Amino acid sequence: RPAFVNKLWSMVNDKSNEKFIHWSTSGESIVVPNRERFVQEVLPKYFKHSNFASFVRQLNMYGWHKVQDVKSNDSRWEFENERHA
Amino acid sequence: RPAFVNKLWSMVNDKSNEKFIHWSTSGESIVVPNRERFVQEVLPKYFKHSNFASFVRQLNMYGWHKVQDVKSNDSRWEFENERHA
DNA sequence: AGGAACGTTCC
DNA sequence: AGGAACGTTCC
Repeated sequence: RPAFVNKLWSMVNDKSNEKFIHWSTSGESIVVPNRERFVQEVLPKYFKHSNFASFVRQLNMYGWHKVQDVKSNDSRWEFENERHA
Repeated sequence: RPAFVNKLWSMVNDKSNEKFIHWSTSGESIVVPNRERFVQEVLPKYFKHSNFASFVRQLNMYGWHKVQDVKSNDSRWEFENERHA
């Protein structure tokens, strides 16, 4: 499995990252309460020289898309995948 | 050792390539009698999707330079390295 | 210098 | 699907 798939899997499951990135109670989406915190505290642990933009691009390559359910907190990010039951 | 270093080493030493690329009798330079033939018959054996330009660029990365000893056959190429005894 | 890790592509 | 090869970077 691709390094990115491995990394995302480990990052969202690893208990030490729970306040920055974790599964929704249904497992349907990955929740990132605060992008800045996530970028500062988790990304550097899995990637060498990367940013949220690069992260989001990689996520797309694997079918993950940003959920747009806000009716006009830009800090909160949530991703769901194109493929589901 | 880098894949390119390995490849060049094997390509210039492998008896099957002798009419296309080989060492000078002194070992000081690599002689390529005819670039077209070399490109058509040897390069495809060691590289996936590459051309003489890309080859020459890689050669430079490792200190090999084209010998310019002609007084005004553009087909003949010869390389010597920056580092010598 | 050389072998362990980590990665991607080949088979 | 999964392991063999091949590569580069890490240690």
